[PDB]
Amino acid sequence: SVFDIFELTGAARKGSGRRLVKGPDPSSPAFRIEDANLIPPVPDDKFQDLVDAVRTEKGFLLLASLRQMKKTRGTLLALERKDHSGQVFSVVSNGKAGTLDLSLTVQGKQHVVSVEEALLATGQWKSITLFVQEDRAQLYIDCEKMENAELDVPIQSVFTRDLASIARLRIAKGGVNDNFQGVLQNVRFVFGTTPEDILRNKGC
Amino acid sequence: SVFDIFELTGAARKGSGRRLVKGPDPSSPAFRIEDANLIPPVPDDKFQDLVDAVRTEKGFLLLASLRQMKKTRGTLLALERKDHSGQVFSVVSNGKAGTLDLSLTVQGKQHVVSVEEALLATGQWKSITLFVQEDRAQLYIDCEKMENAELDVPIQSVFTRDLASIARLRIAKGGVNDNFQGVLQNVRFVFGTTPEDILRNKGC
Repeated sequence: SVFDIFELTGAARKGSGRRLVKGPDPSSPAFRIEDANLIPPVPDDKFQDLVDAVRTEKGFLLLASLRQMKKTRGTLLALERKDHSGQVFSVVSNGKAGTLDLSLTVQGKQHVVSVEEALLATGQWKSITLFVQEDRAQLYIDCEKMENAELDVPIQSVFTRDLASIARLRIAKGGVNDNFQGVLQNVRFVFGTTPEDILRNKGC
Repeated sequence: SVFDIFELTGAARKGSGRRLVKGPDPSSPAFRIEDANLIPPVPDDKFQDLVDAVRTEKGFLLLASLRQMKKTRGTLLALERKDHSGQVFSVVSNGKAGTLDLSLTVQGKQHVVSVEEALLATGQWKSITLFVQEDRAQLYIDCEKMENAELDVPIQSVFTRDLASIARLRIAKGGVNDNFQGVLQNVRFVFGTTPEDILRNKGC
């Protein structure tokens, strides 16, 4: 029902890619990224559960609290091929374009869509609620007007049955100079819940 | 019933005397001390509650997980006079003597007792359970033989009705070069519970 990515990676391990810091959630640890390459990937079996949940729902709700350096491109999370030939999926807070970029690669074909009006790199804590279902993307920043975008392919087409055997979930690690610069907290995949239910318990 | 000192001080505040790190308790934050002087004292009202609990019980059970530099003297916690003329109470892991020193000052008269056979400064995580009642002190390190010591005065005689108005609870801050050097976690005063109940749920 709820997959906190940092928890899964076991992210809290002494000084391996990040510094444990303060977050807007007094009850959870926040990580200031230092070397995303060192933050361990989500374990295969623990990733396999996410895959199935996504496949059951034909989508997911992703929540995240972030504090990102201005005008930078930071990968929130990505699915990288075990062979290292690239990524099959990624979510990037693009501070250069003022967007949240969603990339999906379906056997060679990579498709990228930008959710416009998404300034998440304003050096302060921001919280996002991204709802994805089939080929539809809905984004809510804090308590603001929702932004929408269409995927050229259904999200589940990326989350194949065997995905965990050929790819792994990484957090804060990008492709071309896209590692996340800043602080991340409660990056979680929530299932069996629509976006309204969530914003309903943030001042709105 | 339970007073976690770091929580009370609001100890978790961005980089004010300590670095948030890993502890043997996966569910709680551990603090590596950097400048105890900057770790805020326990708020008066929140301290007033501790005082009354101690006064009701005529003692307390103190628990603590610590990782202390070898052969150093580190104050785990202390009650310092608001006027700055000294301490009225202190608990010191004395790595030089291999003891846990308990100091109590009752109007000028300072009394110090050492709980012998207490090597807590062996550079590794150690956990302590100190039970104090009236003038009796009992210490249990991890799951080891208990050590005992007698106080020249009842513990409640230090915890007067008005103590919170003339003194404040500090953590990791000592008197004569006694700041704690290392990492501290779950330093808590537990009430309405005897020591056995505690060790009963650590492998012993």
